[PDB]
Amino acid sequence: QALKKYTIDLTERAEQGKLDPVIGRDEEIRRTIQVLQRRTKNNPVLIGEPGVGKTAIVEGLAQRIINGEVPEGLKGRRVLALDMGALVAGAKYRGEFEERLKGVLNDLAKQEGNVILFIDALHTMVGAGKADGAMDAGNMLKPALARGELHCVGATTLDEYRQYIEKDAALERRFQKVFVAEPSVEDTIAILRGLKERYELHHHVQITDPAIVAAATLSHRYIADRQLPDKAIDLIDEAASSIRMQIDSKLRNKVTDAEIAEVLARWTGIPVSRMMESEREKLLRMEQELHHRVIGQNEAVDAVSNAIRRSRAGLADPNRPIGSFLFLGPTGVGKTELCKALANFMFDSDEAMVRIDMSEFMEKHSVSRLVGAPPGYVGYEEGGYLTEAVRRRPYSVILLDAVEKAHPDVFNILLQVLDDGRLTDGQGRTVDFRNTVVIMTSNLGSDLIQERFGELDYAHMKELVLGVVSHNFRPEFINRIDEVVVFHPLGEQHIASIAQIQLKRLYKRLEERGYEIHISDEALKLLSENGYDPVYGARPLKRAIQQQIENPLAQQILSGELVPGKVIRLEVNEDRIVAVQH
Amino acid sequence: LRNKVTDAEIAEVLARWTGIPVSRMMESEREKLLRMEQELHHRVIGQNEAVDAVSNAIRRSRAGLADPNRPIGSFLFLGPTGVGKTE
Ligand SMILES: Nc1ncnc2c1ncn2[C@@H]1O[C@H](COP(=O)(O)OP(=O)(O)OP(O)(O)=S)[C@@H](O)[C@H]1O
Ligand SMILES: Nc1ncnc2c1ncn2[C@@H]1O[C@H](COP(=O)(O)OP(=O)(O)OP(O)(O)=S)[C@@H](O)[C@H]1O
Ligand SMILES: Nc1ncnc2c1ncn2[C@@H]1O[C@H](COP(=O)(O)OP(=O)(O)O)[C@@H](O)[C@H]1O
Repeated sequence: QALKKYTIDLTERAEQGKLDPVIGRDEEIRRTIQVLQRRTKNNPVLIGEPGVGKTAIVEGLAQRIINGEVPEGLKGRRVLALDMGALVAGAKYRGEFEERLKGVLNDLAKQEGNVILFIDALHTMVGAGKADGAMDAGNMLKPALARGELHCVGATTLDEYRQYIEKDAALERRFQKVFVAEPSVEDTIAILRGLKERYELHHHVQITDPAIVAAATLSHRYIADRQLPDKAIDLIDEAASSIRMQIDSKLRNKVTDAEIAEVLARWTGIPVSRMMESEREKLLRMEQELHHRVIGQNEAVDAVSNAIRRSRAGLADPNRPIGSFLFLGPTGVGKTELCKALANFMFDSDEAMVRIDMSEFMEKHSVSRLVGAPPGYVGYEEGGYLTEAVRRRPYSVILLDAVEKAHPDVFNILLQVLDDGRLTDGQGRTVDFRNTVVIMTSNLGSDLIQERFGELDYAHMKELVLGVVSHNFRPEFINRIDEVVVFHPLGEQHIASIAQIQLKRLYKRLEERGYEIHISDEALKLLSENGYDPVYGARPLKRAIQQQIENPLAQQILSGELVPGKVIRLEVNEDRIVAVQH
Repeated sequence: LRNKVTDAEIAEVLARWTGIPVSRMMESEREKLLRMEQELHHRVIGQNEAVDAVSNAIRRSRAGLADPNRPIGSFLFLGPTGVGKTE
């Protein structure tokens, strides 16, 4: 009949057992039954945020009907998953949709109060038969709803509920709101323990139950895209397919929690991966790798090494971010170099990061540049720069440079940030900063540091510059810092080592060009004499390397003088540096 | 345990309807509620003033003596930086 054409019996499928076991949801199914045994407006609607198991509530109710675990008034009923695409499709003629829907309604009256109706996507039922001068499904179902003589069950997302049903109050009051919350962690672990049998029967592999509880735990903590139980189910399924292809292509036979971590790190790259000996010996050689690019300035290397080790070691403060820092020193001591060193350690690249230089924000209102603009105003549909740049890749490094340049009340934003890792952009959603490192640099007591780094300890220098910082900032803000570090002007040996590093990357780029070039150490001594001052550090070394290398060497390369394969000693002139061809 | 419909039944349905706790006090909830001053001091130690104050506020809610035109808690916490206001 017409019920055969447009409806699908879920209860016959659960009678075949071809539906999923549904475990839990007891108050939700009980209130759904309480609404379904009424006199007027029998119709519960499963308002719940997208992917918390709303279809599975009705499927589990169908299974409880088949098992006979319902009250006596529901024993022997039929749940029919109504189809909207079956009804819209065949009707470009006038009245043909209304013909079908009225025939369905007369069949449902004919079934004598035995058919439970399930309508997935109730928001699809709203704009259903919207042809020019045509009733939708609302204008035809709406009689039989509030006489109680239809046993509809809605299932809709809450954002679809606002736009598509709360806009139409008449059909909005015909139903009964059933909030279906995202489950907490422990109950989701229980549900996943229920569903282990299905995936074991599907992929013929086994699952570690610690991997299950780790998938639920890490999914609730780190992934902010989807919602429970959906994200954890997808973790388990994708791990199962990965193990199946590891076996079948070319080891193991189960699904460990390390496989869960590999799935999560493949999905984003938050380094939940366990400390393998390459990674763990890398992490124990933290300061050694930081002094592969940054000579000197030991104490901040120590502090950030400590913070990243406490992050990776499973001792993360789960609400504050990784490290809430503050760098302080005179101009040109490689503060940005240390930040690029962290980026290169973490991501194998300097500019795989976000640097936002706060000298651009010397006015107040650029707060709205990084957090966005409210509803109504100009740049609403774009988001703040900082929030979006986190919202793509949350495991990153957020760098603020020249923090003395901006207005003091930009730093209520970072009060939020360093309190909880939370930030709310102009559209009004939270952005998790629990995988970020915040570094702020200034040159506050640079006169005081250049004056008194000699003949003083590190500690009371930090004390005195902290007093200067309290003269600068707010007591709220500097409480949020994990650790304030102090930089110092470098000796000439540090600048000679930096010149060695610049010669290393120069010879790297000239082997890329294809030239075997060496240097006299006297030329290194002359370059150390040239770009040196205690007041400015190595940016004079930058310009000295720039001029006295990049001008004559590249001038003689383009002069046809430098032949590849020749030994090229960068020896000295009387006042300059000369290359040879030997 | 019942055969009729009472007003506490309506309170149970209305609490399952919106969220607001209008159901009459089961003894686990009420005995948890009396210790509210004690129960806050397992995460906020010290600052007895607003702990007792807010416990008084939520007791004014659940007992039923709230102002039915004004919200329950209308507080202004004031304290130095890091003494557990947010906590
Ligand atoms: N209590 C539960 N017991 C067993 N499986 C569950 C339970 N809750 C959710 N699931 C599973 O979670 C997965 C997704 O739930 P679904 O109901 O299919 O998604 P959904 O509720 O339709 O969400 P939308 O609205 O389609 S985005 C399915 O594989 C369900 O089997
Ligand atoms: N009485 C307390 N009991 C327990 N933890 C406390 C207490 N007072 C402060 N804390 C700690 O305070 C930290 C956060 O305090 P907050 O309330 O955020 O600071 P605050 O009270 O908001 O002050 P400001 O000006 O906003 S920084 C948490 O990490 C708690 O551990
Ligand atoms: N320890 C160091 N290691 C490597 N390069 C350095 C170091 N100190 C200074 N430099 C050079 O000096 C410059 C200092 O950069 P930056 O940290 O931006 O200076 P500032 O201290 O003003 O922030 C860098 O561009 C870099 O080339």
